[PDB]
Parts: sequence; C-alpha cells; structure tokens
Amino acid sequence: MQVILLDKVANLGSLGDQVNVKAGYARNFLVPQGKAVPATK
RNA sequence: GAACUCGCUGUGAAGAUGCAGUGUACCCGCGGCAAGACGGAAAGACCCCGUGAACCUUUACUAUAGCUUGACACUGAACAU
Ligand SMILES: [Mg+2]
Ligand SMILES: [Mg+2]
Ligand SMILES: [Mg+2]
Ligand SMILES: [Mg+2]
Ligand SMILES: [Mg+2]
Ligand SMILES: [Mg+2]
Ligand SMILES: [Mg+2]
Repeated sequence: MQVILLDKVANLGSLGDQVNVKAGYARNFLVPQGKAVPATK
C-alpha cells in the first residue's frame, strides 16, 4: 500500500511523502492515528 | 370347481370316493369319535435361486463429517541471530 505521511514516524518516513508500507500497518496504525493518508491524490 | 361323495387289490404325476377288476351296500336323520378327505388357516419361516432388499461388521472398494498438518488471507512494528 502507498501512504502519504503526515508526521515524522521515527521508524521509516518523514512528512509529506508517498511511501510503500504494509497494508495492515497502514490500515490499523498510520491512518487511524493521523500520521498518514492513502495515496489517492 | 361340480357331485347321484363305499371297501380292497392293482394302475396311475410314482400314497385313489371317482381309473381297472372285484366284494359289499334299501332311502334319510340324531348323539358321539377323529383314521382319511395329501382336511381349514398362513403365495414355506427350513433349503436353493434373484447379477433382490434391508440393517450389522471389518485391516473389502470408494467417498465423507470430525480431528489434525502446512501455505496464503484477516496480519502489524522494532531488534538480534
Ligand atoms: Mg391305492
Ligand atoms: Mg381305498
Ligand atoms: Mg353325524
Ligand atoms: Mg379325521
Ligand atoms: Mg372333537
Ligand atoms: Mg392343509
Ligand atoms: Mg411361495
């Protein structure tokens, strides 16, 4: 899955970029706590 | 099935009231007995057959519920080997 980040998650990514992350990771953690949004543009 | 429904000996799907020979016997009831009518009942239960049935068994065949194994999915993160 592709996510547009909204924060600096000290694991892997910085703000405002599209990054390939596990679908479950994005669905359960990133999206539900801000941090990221899906890459729909 | 219909009967004007005797005994014997034989013959005969091979154990005869009914065929042959022969003996006996007037016609008809009533009370009894139960030897025969292969008496009545039940399309033999025993036996065999049917490429018949049913239930039952098992290390008969084929499956399958269940139990169980792993892959993939729901399912992600960090790190160390
Ligand atoms: Mg005789
Ligand atoms: Mg006689
Ligand atoms: Mg009498
Ligand atoms: Mg009798
Ligand atoms: Mg009597
Ligand atoms: Mg009889
Ligand atoms: Mg019969």
